[PDB]
Amino acid sequence: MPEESSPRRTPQSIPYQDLPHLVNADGQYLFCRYWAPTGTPKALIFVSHGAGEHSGRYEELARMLMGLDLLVFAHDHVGHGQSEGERMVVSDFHVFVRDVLQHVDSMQKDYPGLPVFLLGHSMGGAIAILTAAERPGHFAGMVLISPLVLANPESATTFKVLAAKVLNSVLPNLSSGPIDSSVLSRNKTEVDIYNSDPLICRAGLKVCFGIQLLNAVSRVERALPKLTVPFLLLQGSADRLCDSKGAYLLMELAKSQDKTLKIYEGAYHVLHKELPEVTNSVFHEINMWVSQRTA
Ligand SMILES: O=C1CO[C@@H]2CCN(C(=O)N3CCC(Cc4ccc(C(F)(F)F)cc4)CC3)C[C@H]2N1
Ligand code: NA
Ligand code: NA
Repeated sequence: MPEESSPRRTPQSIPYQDLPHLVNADGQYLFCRYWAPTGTPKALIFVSHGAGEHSGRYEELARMLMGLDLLVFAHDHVGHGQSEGERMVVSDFHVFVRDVLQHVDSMQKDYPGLPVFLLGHSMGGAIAILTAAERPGHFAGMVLISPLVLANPESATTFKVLAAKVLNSVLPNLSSGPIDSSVLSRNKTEVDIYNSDPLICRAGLKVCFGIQLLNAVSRVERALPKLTVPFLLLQGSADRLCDSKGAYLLMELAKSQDKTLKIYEGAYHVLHKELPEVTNSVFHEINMWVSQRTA
């Protein structure tokens, strides 16, 4: 008699049968998270995390959103957190978009007739933009926290040179240096928390992944005249990872009739984990913006 093979486990050795999950189009398990209110939800909202991190870092934001009667849902992108895949590797950037759409489609089957919002930070913001641009008119709104629209000019040069070296030769292990944690936030405790989380990948960015981030930036630029979804864009003026010029470009080139930008003077990249004055404002602004569009 044939027997079933050992249960599929996360990269941290936890069986997926003991966790909320989804199998993507490539047969890879994605770890999922849900924060549902006690009553009938007013709307659904997918949270899209950034490069190297994972969905567990959105606990406080998600609880605030759930407190507004929204059903919040997320998954760790392939190659991240508790999902399967080689760490920080993606065959094509569109895999992330495809997987967000599968999860949104699955949730809309269980909760039909509800409006659906997107919330994305950094690389997750580029994913949210590309997701909304692929389905014009489908999403009720998008909340972008320091989205990857334009990379820091020095880093864009570094990866364009590295991409040209691997495009011309075979160098599978080539990587840049790691993301300097000190530029993430002026809140030193949040920098320390980022440096202590075992689910965060703090290795140098592989050049193949850098190529997909260059693809994301190029695709976001081409998508902006197709973008009509309502959005709230939050950006720090001293962001060394996602250049603030990208936020101004998004405000200018998107076709959206409902677009708002809030600049946080002197703030770094991770606005929802910045100094308390900034973080409290970020939570308040997202609460007001989503409340106004779910009433
Ligand atoms: O809470 C956190 C923890 O710290 C995280 C660092 C990486 N973040 C990102 O998603 N990125 C995206 C990639 C950026 C670096 C980069 C590299 C290459 C390119 C390009 F030139 F190749 F396109 C673009 C940006 C840094 C910010 C998300 C951040 N959020
Ligand atoms: Na399949
Ligand atoms: Na419903």
